[PDB]
Amino acid sequence: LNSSITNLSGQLNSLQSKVNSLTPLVYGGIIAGIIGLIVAIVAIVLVYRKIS
Amino acid sequence: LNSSITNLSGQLNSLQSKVNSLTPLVYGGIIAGIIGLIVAIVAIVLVYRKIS
Repeated sequence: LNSSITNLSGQLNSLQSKVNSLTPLVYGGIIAGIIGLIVAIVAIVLVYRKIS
Repeated sequence: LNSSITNLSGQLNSLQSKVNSLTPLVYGGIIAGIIGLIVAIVAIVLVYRKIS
Protein backbone atom coordinates (compact mmCIF):
# COMPACT_ATOMS: atom_id res chain seq x y z
CA LEU A 1 0.00 0.00 0.00
CA ASN A 2 2.80 2.27 0.96
CA SER A 3 4.63 1.75 -2.32
CA SER A 4 1.23 2.36 -4.04
CA ILE A 5 0.71 5.69 -2.36
CA THR A 6 4.27 6.80 -2.77
CA ASN A 7 4.20 6.26 -6.55
CA LEU A 8 0.69 7.75 -6.67
CA SER A 9 1.78 11.09 -4.88
CA GLY A 10 4.62 10.92 -7.32
CA GLN A 11 2.36 10.88 -10.37
CA LEU A 12 0.24 13.80 -9.00
CA ASN A 13 3.44 15.88 -8.39
CA SER A 14 4.54 15.01 -11.78
CA LEU A 15 1.13 16.05 -13.55
CA GLN A 16 1.26 19.36 -11.53
CA SER A 17 4.79 19.73 -13.07
CA LYS A 18 3.35 19.13 -16.58
CA VAL A 19 0.67 21.70 -15.90
CA ASN A 20 3.25 24.24 -14.38
CA SER A 21 5.72 23.87 -17.21
CA LEU A 22 2.60 24.40 -19.30
CA THR A 23 1.53 27.45 -17.23
CA PRO A 24 3.81 30.14 -18.92
CA LEU A 25 3.56 28.21 -22.22
CA VAL A 26 -0.30 28.20 -22.28
CA TYR A 27 -0.38 31.88 -21.14
CA GLY A 28 1.99 33.09 -23.85
CA GLY A 29 0.00 30.91 -26.19
CA ILE A 30 -3.27 32.59 -25.14
CA ILE A 31 -1.56 35.91 -25.37
CA ALA A 32 -0.53 35.19 -29.11
CA GLY A 33 -4.13 34.11 -30.10
CA ILE A 34 -5.58 37.26 -28.41
CA ILE A 35 -3.11 39.85 -29.99
CA GLY A 36 -3.78 37.95 -33.27
CA LEU A 37 -7.56 38.69 -32.81
CA ILE A 38 -6.99 42.37 -32.05
CA VAL A 39 -4.33 43.06 -34.69
CA ALA A 40 -6.42 41.27 -37.27
CA ILE A 41 -9.55 43.28 -36.19
CA VAL A 42 -7.85 46.68 -36.33
CA ALA A 43 -6.48 45.90 -39.86
CA ILE A 44 -9.84 44.63 -41.19
CA VAL A 45 -11.39 47.83 -39.80
CA LEU A 46 -8.95 50.06 -41.51
CA VAL A 47 -9.35 48.24 -44.84
CA TYR A 48 -13.20 48.01 -44.43
CA ARG A 49 -13.63 51.75 -43.87
CA LYS A 50 -11.96 52.62 -47.19
CA ILE A 51 -13.63 49.76 -49.38
CA SER A 52 -17.00 50.96 -47.98
CA LEU B 1 -0.34 6.39 5.67
CA ASN B 2 -3.26 8.62 6.82
CA SER B 3 -1.29 11.93 6.77
CA SER B 4 0.01 11.07 3.30
CA ILE B 5 -3.49 10.39 2.02
CA THR B 6 -4.90 13.68 3.42
CA ASN B 7 -1.87 15.57 1.76
CA LEU B 8 -2.52 13.69 -1.60
CA SER B 9 -6.13 14.81 -1.54
CA GLY B 10 -5.08 18.37 -0.74
CA GLN B 11 -2.68 18.56 -3.58
CA LEU B 12 -5.16 16.94 -5.92
CA ASN B 13 -7.92 19.53 -5.06
CA SER B 14 -5.33 22.40 -5.63
CA LEU B 15 -4.45 20.99 -9.01
CA GLN B 16 -8.18 20.33 -9.95
CA SER B 17 -8.85 24.13 -9.24
CA LYS B 18 -5.85 24.88 -11.40
CA VAL B 19 -6.92 22.80 -14.42
CA ASN B 20 -10.58 23.86 -14.09
CA SER B 21 -9.37 27.57 -14.15
CA LEU B 22 -7.30 26.46 -17.26
CA THR B 23 -9.80 24.48 -19.40
CA PRO B 24 -12.29 27.29 -20.02
CA LEU B 25 -9.58 29.95 -20.33
CA VAL B 26 -7.46 27.97 -22.56
CA TYR B 27 -10.56 27.15 -24.80
CA GLY B 28 -11.33 30.94 -24.90
CA GLY B 29 -7.73 31.63 -25.87
CA ILE B 30 -7.82 29.05 -28.61
CA ILE B 31 -11.25 30.45 -29.84
CA ALA B 32 -9.84 33.89 -29.91
CA GLY B 33 -6.74 32.68 -31.92
CA ILE B 34 -8.80 30.74 -34.65
CA ILE B 35 -11.17 33.76 -35.01
CA GLY B 36 -8.17 36.11 -35.24
CA LEU B 37 -6.83 33.82 -38.02
CA ILE B 38 -10.25 34.01 -39.80
CA VAL B 39 -10.24 37.83 -39.61
CA ALA B 40 -6.66 38.10 -40.76
CA ILE B 41 -7.23 35.67 -43.76
CA VAL B 42 -10.32 37.59 -44.72
CA ALA B 43 -8.21 40.79 -44.42
CA ILE B 44 -5.64 39.34 -46.88
CA VAL B 45 -8.32 38.72 -49.45
CA LEU B 46 -9.88 42.18 -49.03
CA VAL B 47 -6.55 44.13 -49.47
CA TYR B 48 -6.03 41.70 -52.55
CA ARG B 49 -9.52 42.41 -53.74
CA LYS B 50 -9.25 46.30 -53.42
CA ILE B 51 -5.88 46.56 -55.29
CA SER B 52 -7.38 44.65 -58.13
